[PDB]
Amino acid sequence: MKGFAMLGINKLGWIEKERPVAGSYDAIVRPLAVSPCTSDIHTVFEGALGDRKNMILGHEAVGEVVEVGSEVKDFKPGDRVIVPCTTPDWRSLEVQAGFPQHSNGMLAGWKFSNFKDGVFGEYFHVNDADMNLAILPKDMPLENAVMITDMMTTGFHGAELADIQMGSSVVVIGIGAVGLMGIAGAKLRGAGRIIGVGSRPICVEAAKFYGATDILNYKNGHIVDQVMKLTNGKGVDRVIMAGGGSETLSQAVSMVKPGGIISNINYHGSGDALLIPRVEWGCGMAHKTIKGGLCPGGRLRAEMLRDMVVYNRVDLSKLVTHVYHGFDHIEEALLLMKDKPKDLIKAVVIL
Amino acid sequence: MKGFAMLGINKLGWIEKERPVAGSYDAIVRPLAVSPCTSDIHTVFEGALGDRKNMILGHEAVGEVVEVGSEVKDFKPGDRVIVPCTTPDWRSLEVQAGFPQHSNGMLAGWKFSNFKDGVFGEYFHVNDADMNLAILPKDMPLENAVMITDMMTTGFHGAELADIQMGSSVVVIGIGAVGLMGIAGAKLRGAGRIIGVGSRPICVEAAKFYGATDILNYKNGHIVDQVMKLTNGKGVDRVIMAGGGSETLSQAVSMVKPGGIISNINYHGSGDALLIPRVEWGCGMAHKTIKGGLCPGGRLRAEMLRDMVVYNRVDLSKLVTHVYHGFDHIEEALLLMKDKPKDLIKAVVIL
Amino acid sequence: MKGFAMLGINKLGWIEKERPVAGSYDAIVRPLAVSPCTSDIHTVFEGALGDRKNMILGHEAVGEVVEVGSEVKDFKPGDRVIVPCTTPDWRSLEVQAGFPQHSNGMLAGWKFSNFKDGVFGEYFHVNDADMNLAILPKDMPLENAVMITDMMTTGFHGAELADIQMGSSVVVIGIGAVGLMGIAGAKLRGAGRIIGVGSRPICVEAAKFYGATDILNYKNGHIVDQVMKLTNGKGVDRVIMAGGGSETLSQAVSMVKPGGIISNINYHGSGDALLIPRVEWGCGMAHKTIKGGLCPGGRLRAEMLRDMVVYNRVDLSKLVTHVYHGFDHIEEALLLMKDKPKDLIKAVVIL
Amino acid sequence: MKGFAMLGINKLGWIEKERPVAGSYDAIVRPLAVSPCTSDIHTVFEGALGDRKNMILGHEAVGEVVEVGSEVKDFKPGDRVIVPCTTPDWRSLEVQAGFPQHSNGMLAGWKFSNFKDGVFGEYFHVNDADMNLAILPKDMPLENAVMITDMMTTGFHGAELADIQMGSSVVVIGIGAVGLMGIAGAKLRGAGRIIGVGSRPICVEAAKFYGATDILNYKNGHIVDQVMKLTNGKGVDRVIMAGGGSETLSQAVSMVKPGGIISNINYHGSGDALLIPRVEWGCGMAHKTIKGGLCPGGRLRAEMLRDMVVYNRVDLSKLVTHVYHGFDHIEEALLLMKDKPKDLIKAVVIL
Ligand SMILES: [Zn+2]
Ligand SMILES: [Zn+2]
Ligand SMILES: [Zn+2]
Ligand SMILES: [Zn+2]
Repeated sequence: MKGFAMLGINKLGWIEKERPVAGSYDAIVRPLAVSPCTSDIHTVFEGALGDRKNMILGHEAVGEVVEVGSEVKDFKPGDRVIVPCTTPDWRSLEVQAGFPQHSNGMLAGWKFSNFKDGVFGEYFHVNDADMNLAILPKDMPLENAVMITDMMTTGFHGAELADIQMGSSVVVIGIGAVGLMGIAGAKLRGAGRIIGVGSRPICVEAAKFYGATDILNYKNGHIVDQVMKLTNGKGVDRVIMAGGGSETLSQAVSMVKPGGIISNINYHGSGDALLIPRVEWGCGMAHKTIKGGLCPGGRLRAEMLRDMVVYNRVDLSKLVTHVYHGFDHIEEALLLMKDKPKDLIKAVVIL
Repeated sequence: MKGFAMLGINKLGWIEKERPVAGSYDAIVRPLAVSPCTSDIHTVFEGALGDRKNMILGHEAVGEVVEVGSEVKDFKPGDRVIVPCTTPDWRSLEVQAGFPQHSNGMLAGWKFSNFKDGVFGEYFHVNDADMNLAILPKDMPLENAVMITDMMTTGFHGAELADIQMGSSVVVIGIGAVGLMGIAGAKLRGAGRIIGVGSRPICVEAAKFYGATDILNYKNGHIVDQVMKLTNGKGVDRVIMAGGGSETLSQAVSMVKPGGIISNINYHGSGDALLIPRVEWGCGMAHKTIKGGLCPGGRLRAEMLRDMVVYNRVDLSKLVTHVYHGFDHIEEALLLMKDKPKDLIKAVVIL
Repeated sequence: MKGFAMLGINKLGWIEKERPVAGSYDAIVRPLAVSPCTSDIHTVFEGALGDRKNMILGHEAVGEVVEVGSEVKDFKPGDRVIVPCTTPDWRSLEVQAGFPQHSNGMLAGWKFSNFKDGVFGEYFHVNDADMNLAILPKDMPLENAVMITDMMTTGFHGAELADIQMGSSVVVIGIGAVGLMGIAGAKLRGAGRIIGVGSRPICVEAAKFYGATDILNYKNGHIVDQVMKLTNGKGVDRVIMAGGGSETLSQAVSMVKPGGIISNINYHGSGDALLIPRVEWGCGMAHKTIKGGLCPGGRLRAEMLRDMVVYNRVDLSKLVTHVYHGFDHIEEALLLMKDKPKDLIKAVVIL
Repeated sequence: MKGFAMLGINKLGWIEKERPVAGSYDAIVRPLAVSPCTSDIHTVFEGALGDRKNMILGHEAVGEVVEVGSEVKDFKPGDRVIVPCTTPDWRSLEVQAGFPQHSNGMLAGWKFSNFKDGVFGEYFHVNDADMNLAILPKDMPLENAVMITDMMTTGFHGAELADIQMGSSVVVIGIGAVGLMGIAGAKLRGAGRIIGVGSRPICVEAAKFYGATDILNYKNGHIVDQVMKLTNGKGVDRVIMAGGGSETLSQAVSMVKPGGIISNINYHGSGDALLIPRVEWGCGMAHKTIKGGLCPGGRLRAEMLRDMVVYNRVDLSKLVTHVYHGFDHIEEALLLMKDKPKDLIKAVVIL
């Protein structure tokens, strides 16, 4: 089979690989729709995942089951499925401790284009079909469903880790796809005021559509000062770090109130470390909790988010700015995420 | 001054009383708009909290500060305020334990028409003004603001105790004002499917307006069976008990899944046993947690809920089906809550 | 093979059943030491979970692995292991929801002598060995290790569900083995005052040994009245329901403070008699949370508990008052639990 | 009156200063026993205090009430009391938000020698006596009681913030007084293995007395490596940072397992900021939660910890290595905390 892989650091291209085979509990799936992610860019041009050879990229996809192992019981060839980017090995001690995302290792739950060929191929492998797949609703637009696989679950997890209270004020730093879902998730957790930080026009409009009551640009001064002016020197209850460099941590700590919570859902791929401003962090005693984690995956997570979409709790269509038709457009779409044109949020390739 | 009070069990009437005076940290407020509650009915006609003599009723109001003690710093005569129904004594060990609703005693945080003269008077007393009042926004309709003082805070608390997860299925038993806010709150906590139980046309319409995806009527069969039918025998993740008799506890336990949560915000009492069905409760080992608590109050809660309204997180105008004017309408409006006509949700009397 | 089973309600006796067969991921284990439980009694003589036929009893055992399936990697023949009484199917949505105890059904995580042949046989079956077994320390007495399988995990779970705070006062209703572990558990969570309820001398000295600061005997007045006198009418922060009839729920509600938590780990007999007292429960608004659940199981739990014992965090030897040898004595031991002598806590049968 | 104050950065000495007077809700207390703290050192020599002039030092004390305001009801002249180092203003929004430690400002709950004259004076002031004092048991040694004021509440808070589970492995970095209580607290939260990091012989013995199952010294290799060796490459569930510099944060992140929790109770008074290692932190998605907070204060906290001591849950005497008699020894005891002789843990001055 043919697949769009990473020939090597800073190098991409199509390669020829043998079709993956399913174990007794797995499934081989063919993509119906896929979407490039900021991670595919990190992994290649930033070596976020060290070096890799002939590895098929991509981890956001909806598709059709074409083959299932003999022990698979809830899925059969022909089924249309939503594939969460995170597909944990459910039989590990990390799962027993309540952290499937790190089953068998840190971030190990995230297999596609991590240490397992991704979805940008004619076919791809899904471990434990019954535990990691969800049926795609009959009338659901492919472009929308693809947003569930990573954008929705990650953004929403940002709001969950933030332990938002009804009426809490929230600042979302970064208004790209993930940050936009962080805003929507924050609203669906009862957030009162929601301040989105970003400037890309199409993103600013989407941020407001999802719930942002205020928008701040870095170009108008220090974000912390801006936030303080909007909150009359009180600061905000919660901060969700969805984009930017390591400097956003320092900003989150400075604008968040003592006893507040900072939730990171941004994948930091550059630099040796992130810095916590001592004074603003109350010298480590201001109860400004710092959290951060990979989006939950698996069947239950996918079905629950899917149902939120079916019940119109969120309109995912506003995330899709570009739609291509044809496997041949994968390279074009991915390169779109690399150059980051100003009118882009997410791109979906419909085979 | 005059005040509409509970002369005794099953006895109402206007009485003459001495105008309360403000202590160093208190405020005397004159009502601008009030609303009768089912709690007033339970307390009077059912004596759900013991006997009372000459106690002015009502605990839902918006008003004008007419006097403050010498130590009050954030409120002054002339300010328009939202008065939360729960006004705790913030200097108590229960507060240090994290339960303001019970400062100095069970339910003692809720004073108005409990053990303190209520708001159905020319003037009423508010303890610790700086900690228990919130400013009324200039453009906010008085009827809507009154819904914050109890309905919104209680309904949302029901959704808070329920510890709802993104996509959780929820059943709200009782779709009166409290249940309606329970529904709205459930949606604002990320609920996917929301099943409302009730039949009054006006309430059914409001339930769907707030987020109900399904409506069930007792006349179509046992509620538990219906819920099992809608869910293909799987039950629901959460249940919020907002209205109905004590038997709804049994229904909640029977329809909720193991590991699920039942949240009570229904002021029980009456004269019917609160029974937990043993088999359905897993003999006490099915992790079906049961919670239930008086709504949070105080300035912070009022300001946070108020801000949600300002940011259009919820439209409270749908709760008000009747608006009257003048003190000489408090009685009629209260009797309306007793007769419970099919066309009533909440009534507000604007003075 | 031979096995002591429940022929049917009120009927017990040795029978010749089929020998369990190990699937690719299971293990066949031969018991080295077992212990009868009150649960066996409820199940047989009370049909608390439903009638059964020729079901081998017992769910508390330590044993030797004699056979493992072809896919088992961490255990092999010859290994001595601690078998937790709760062995969940780890590949289920309940597990994905965070409740292994109810994998594939309410209480379905607890298989042995629930709907699967128990440990009172020449050999027994353990589903998914790699996920449900733990190595037995070389120097750990068999009698002590058997206490980890259910008594320790259940008692500690009551303490966990109780959400005890540093200094919290706690009442443990019932000082049988489960309550004793509830007491030890409470101390190990930071409890200050710990009031144990019971009268058997042997249990009384064990309770104090585990941390009880006060012991209440029924013959000195009703338990609620005693606790209220000991606490000057203030009640206690937490209540763990370990033993007794269904009236203990009401007693727990009556002595727990507003905002308190009731933790049930008592497998309840029959009826529904789980009545909640309206007034003491603040009409459902006193924030008196009621929790209750089946003990956690699986490999991780058994290893974590095992390590607590190895590090002397709790001395399990005080739970064993009777030790017998040989399969023959399984019947004698079990009947001992039915008669509930005053000198018994737990009995262990070493094969 | 006389008081041992800070005459200026890196300057100490006795001074004459006005004796405080009690507000209507305050009390004036005369010290019975006091103890110098590492904070007194940072404040005077590290200037993390933002510098001050003629400020009386000390915040750890037990004493006698000699005067109360007209509105004080639960404490009267002659009462012996435990004074928590943290004495918040209980009437504030931060308290309503659940964070007394920061009422009216970040760390504002800590008043003594922060922005209010400390306890090293003939008399000192306590705001809101009824909410901020606890009665000192008649038979409790003054030296032990003083350890409750900060060491115990802080160390225990580290264990509380760590949200420890029964059997969790815990590493405590720093075995000075605070870390010693972090170890005791961890044990009292059900920790299995507890690894203490320190080298001072007197502290190492104390560490083992309170529950340390292992002791690691920096002089034997990278602490993370040493921990991995003990844990066979799996790391630990929890880490409590109780001593050392900002490098402990990096070590904490590296040794804790994904999904683990890092609890900081160490006052960081040097450096521009603390650094989080990007890779070890899973690029911000390893669910390695970071917490850090000032110890709780107030009457409830003090009574609850006090009762734990009364019920022998922890023996505080092992923290007191030096005992002096006489006000004139405060300077000597304080300098002891500066020079840090090897046989020191905590010094108490009994007036
Ligand atoms: Zn992605
Ligand atoms: Zn009301
Ligand atoms: Zn048992
Ligand atoms: Zn100190």
